[PDB]
Order: sequence, then structure tokens, then C-alpha cells
Amino acid sequence: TAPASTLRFVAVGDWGGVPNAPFHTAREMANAKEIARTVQIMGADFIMSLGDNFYFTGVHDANDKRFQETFEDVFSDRALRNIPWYVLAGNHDHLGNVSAQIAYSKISKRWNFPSPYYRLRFKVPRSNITVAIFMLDTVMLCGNSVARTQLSWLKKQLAAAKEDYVLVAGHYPIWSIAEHGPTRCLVKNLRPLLAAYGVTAYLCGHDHNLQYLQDENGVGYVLSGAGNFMDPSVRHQRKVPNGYLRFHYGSEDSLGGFTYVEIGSKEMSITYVEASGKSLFKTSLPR
Ligand SMILES: *[C@@H]1O[C@H](CO)[C@@H](O)[C@H](O)[C@H]1NC(C)=O
Ligand SMILES: [Fe+3]
Ligand SMILES: [Fe+3]
Repeated sequence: TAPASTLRFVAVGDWGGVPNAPFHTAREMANAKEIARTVQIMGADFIMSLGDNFYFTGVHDANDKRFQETFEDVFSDRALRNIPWYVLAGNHDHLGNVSAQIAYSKISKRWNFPSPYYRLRFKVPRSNITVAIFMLDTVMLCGNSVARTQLSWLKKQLAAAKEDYVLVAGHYPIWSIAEHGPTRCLVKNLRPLLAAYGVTAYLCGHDHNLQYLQDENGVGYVLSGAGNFMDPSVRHQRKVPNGYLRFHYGSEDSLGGFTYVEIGSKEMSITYVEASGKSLFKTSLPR
């Protein structure tokens, strides 16, 4: 809660330790506690989950699955007690009933998940400056480890969007040096569409760690999927064209970590916050 005239929001990915008991890991809990404090101090408009919402197989019963609850219970703290959530389909969520998590947005007011992929539209308290967010379904758009109209949808969308800012998120990485690494189909089908229509940046998770990349076009690459797991791998450093990596954190001994974004009249900022509370990397992107 701060009188800042900017669009703010936390962006986590890959949280949720189910199956088994409980539904959390030391780390999810840690991030839950920090994402709660971070928003008490800075304040947050919403929260977007970048994927892998219920870790091994995401949800049986459409809405009724009991895991939809232990998430509600993990992110239980008066601070987040009323903060909107915009969800995304991860790969593990596609091993379960996805339509389930979509419909779940009818049982929970804070849980928002209209379609596997959809368009969000916000506005900075400084009026004129409006932002467009395109939530996509990467499993449906790719396959590496059923949406040829999704890729065709994003085309028209991005080509028709007139907002001042345009962000795009999905679960699979375009660029990433970690364990999974760049995803061939995204690098081929999506990447060209960002610089093409001037997308400010691409947020994603999937690789259990924290990293910020940036191509020679100024399009930024925010990879913040470390809310439950932490992977120290960089097997794909070589697969990322030198100069793109600007920041990376995936140490073994560290609990979670996530990102905080603040878009204002002039620029969009991305500060990376470790579970602990320390801001370990920040950078901003032009309008
Ligand atoms: C998936 O979720 C939908 C949405 O409520 C539900 O109607 C359906 O029973 C579920 N489908 C399967 C195959 O479990
Ligand atoms: Fe994943
Ligand atoms: Fe994951």
C-alpha cells in the first residue's frame, strides 16, 4: 500500500508442492510469506501465475479438486487476502484437467482464468497510459519438453492492439539458459512476433529459477518461475545468443524468489525479489 501512480503486480511461476501432504514445500511457503509482505509495503494490483499451478498433475475435479484449496490456504495472509490473480496453464497443469482451473474462477473470486489463453487490459493511474497483457497457453502453442488459431489470434491481437504497453506471458521459455532452455517452437513462432509489433517483454516460468534476458531489439525476457523449486542448471547457456543474459539466479541453498513489476507513465520496471526479501536485481524497460 503506497500512493504510487503505477500499475503494479507480482509475477510468480511454478509453485505448489502436490501431490502428497501437504500441498506446499518449505519454499512455496517462503514465497507466499514474502509475496504477502512485498505487497503490504509496495502494494500490488494483481498477481499472475506463470504456470505449473499444482505441480505433478494439475487438478482432477473441475473446481472441486481439493488442491485448488491448499493453494488458497498457502497464499493465506490478510495482505493477499484480496489481491486478484491471473492464472496461466503450465505443462504440469496440462497433465490434469485444465478446464478445471478455468472453471475454478467461478468458485474463487480472486482466481481468474477465463480461457487457456486470453487478453487482459489495465491502465496506469495516470490515465492515457494503458497496458495490454496477453496470457497464452504454451503447451497448446508448442509441444517441446492444439492451437494454430491461438498463434493466429495473437497475430491479429498484437497487430490490432493500440495500448501504450504490451506484455506477453506463457509457461515455456523462449530464451533461457537453465535446465529446459530455449523452446524451439517459441523461438520460431513467437519470438518473431514480439519485436515485430513492439512487445515490451515476455514473462515466463518453467525453468525453476530467476533470470532476466534482453535481445538486441530491446524486447526483455523475464523468466521468474521459482516459487516452489530451485534449479542451479545452466546447461543451455550455450543455446542463448551471447549478450542476452543479464541476470540469473538459481542457487541450490536458496528458497524461492519471484518478480515485482511496476509500469508507469514513462517506463516499466522489473525488480527480482528473492524469497528472503532482498532485491537481487532490477532493470527498467522504455515505453
Ligand atoms: C474438467 O472440468 C470441467 C469443468 O467443470 C468438468 O465439467 C469436467 O467434469 C472435467 N472433465 C474431466 C474429464 O474430468
Ligand atoms: Fe514447467
Ligand atoms: Fe516447473
